[PDB]
Amino acid sequence: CVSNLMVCNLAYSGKLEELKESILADKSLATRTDQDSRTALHWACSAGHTEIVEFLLQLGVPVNDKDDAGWSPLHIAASAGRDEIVKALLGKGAQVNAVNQNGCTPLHYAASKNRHEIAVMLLEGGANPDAKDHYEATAMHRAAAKGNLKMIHILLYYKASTNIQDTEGNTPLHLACDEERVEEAKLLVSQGASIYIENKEEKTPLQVAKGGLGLILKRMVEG
Repeated sequence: CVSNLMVCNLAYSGKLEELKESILADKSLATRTDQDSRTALHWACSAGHTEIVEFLLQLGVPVNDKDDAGWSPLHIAASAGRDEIVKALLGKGAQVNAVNQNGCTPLHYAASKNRHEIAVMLLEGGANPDAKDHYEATAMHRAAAKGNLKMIHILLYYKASTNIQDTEGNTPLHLACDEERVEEAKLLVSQGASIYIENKEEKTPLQVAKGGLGLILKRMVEG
C-alpha cells in the first residue's frame, strides 16, 4: 500500500485491467493526486508498468506534473531505468530539462545510474547536456567520478562541456583524477578538458591526480 488513493495502488502493483475499469468508469481518477501529490502515472513509472503508462498517456493525462519532492514522471522513469516508459513520455513531450527539489534533471539520474539508452533518448529529446544541479554538477561530473567511459562518449557526442566547475570548483577532470579514473582522465583531456582550471583548494587536475597520471595528462597537452 504505497498510496491512500486506490488507482495509485492499482498502478504501482500493475493491475492493468482493474485500473482500466476504475478510470474508464470515472476518468477524473486518472489525474487525482494522493498524499505525495502523485497520480497513477507517477506510480506506474516507478514500478515500470509500460502498458499502464501507455493507457494513461493515450487518455491524454498531463505528463509533466511534479510530486511533493519535485519529481516528474520523466524523473521517475529515468531514475528507475524504465527504457520504454522514458520513450513514451518523450513521445508525449515530457519536459527533458524539468528540475526536482535537488535541482536534478532526468539526465542527472541517467548519468548517476549508467542508463546509456535513456541518456541517449533524453539527449535526442533536447536535454541540456550542461544542466547544473544545486552543487553546479553535470552528468559529465558523475560519469567522470564513477569511471563510465561509455557515458562519457555519449555526453561528448551530444556536446557536453568538460570544463564546468561544481560549487567545490571541480571539473569532471578533477573528479576523474581524484577517483584515479585513468582512461576517463586521458579521454577527457584528449577532448579539451583543461589541465589549468583550479578548484577551491587552488589545485589543477594535475595536482589532484595521483601516481604519474598528472605528468601523462601534462605531456598530452603540452608535449
